[PDB]
Amino acid sequence: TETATVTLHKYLDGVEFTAYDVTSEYADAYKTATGDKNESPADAAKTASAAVAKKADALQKTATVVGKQTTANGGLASFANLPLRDANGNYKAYLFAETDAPANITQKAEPFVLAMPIYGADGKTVQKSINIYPKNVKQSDKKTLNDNRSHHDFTAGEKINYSIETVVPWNIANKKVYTITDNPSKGLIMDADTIQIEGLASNKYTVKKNADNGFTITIPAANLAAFAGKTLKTTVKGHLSIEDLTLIDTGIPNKATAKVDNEAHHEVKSEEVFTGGKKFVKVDGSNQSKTLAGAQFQLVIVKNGQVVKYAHGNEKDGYTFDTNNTNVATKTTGENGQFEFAGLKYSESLEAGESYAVKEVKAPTGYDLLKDPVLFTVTKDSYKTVQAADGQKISNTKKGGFLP
Repeated sequence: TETATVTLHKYLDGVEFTAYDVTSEYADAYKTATGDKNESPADAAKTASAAVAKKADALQKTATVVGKQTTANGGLASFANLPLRDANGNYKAYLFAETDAPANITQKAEPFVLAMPIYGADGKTVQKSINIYPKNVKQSDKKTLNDNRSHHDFTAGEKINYSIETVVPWNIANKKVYTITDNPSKGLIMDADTIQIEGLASNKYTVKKNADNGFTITIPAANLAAFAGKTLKTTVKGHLSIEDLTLIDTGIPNKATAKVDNEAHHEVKSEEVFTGGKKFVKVDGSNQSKTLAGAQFQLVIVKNGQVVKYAHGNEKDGYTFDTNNTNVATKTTGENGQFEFAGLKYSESLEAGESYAVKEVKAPTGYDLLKDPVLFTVTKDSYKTVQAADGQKISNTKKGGFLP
């Protein structure tokens, strides 16, 4: 019989709020918050109220609804006679969430948790009627690169992880179609096969690949009933494929646009990814102005001064690495001495103690075959700034003449 009234003030009539019962979840968050401590801390209420608030979306689907009220009379939604206690004298906690609004409303209230009891200004008298002022937040579309590094560099062929987040309006039911159009900048190929959408089975949308190597997701508006006024979470992979060498050491963002019927949302883009390279010149070690033709260099990995891996493929098709010493990515120098490997991730992103190197496997006529591989370093901007003639010199020792 001991109850409290709880009034939410939105700021705007016509906004629905739902009250859910999160007593056990609150309790568990609060037992966590306290631990083996002799008294619960003063701020354990706050800590547990936030921990449960984080799980609002999942709990909206599991937790028992206890009230539902729509704001009227100056933005007031009043939840009356909310019990302070359960049948066994444990104190109730309540999750409040905005669950419907007018179409035009751009700002949604944040879900917040209220555990009973609340005390007045004194800290001693139980409040029998509580007034809450929920904070609003602007939802917005976002595409994000998922890579927990300060440097966003990849070898060609390597998987890149992306997330796409796009808001579903409150009136999604009064709509025909919802489209997510992924447009990757030149160099990045999106892997439509890897698309997943959280809480939305594949039998509820379709996926076409488009000519820019991106894709378009088409979702009938009727299939997104449960996402009204929420954000859709789309994960998808991509990878680099370079058909144009001026893209080496440029930042390549992924991009996506959301559209409800005809009317598009703003475009949004991720952070930029890079691939790298190195340019070389084969020269007489005694006369470096002489470039040498007919050198064959294969791309390897070394650690502890020994060949651990060989490369396979190229900046378009992608590189694999492995202990197989056949069909190795190989280059041949012309008269100008020049060759290059590009589409490689930075040397700093290799595994501990590894380095790239070029092992010679055919020597220019009349020069010695290098006995050991030749280490090199890739970094941001190490391909693009270096003119081919200004490449990393590799020094060959001429074979001498004969005499008795």
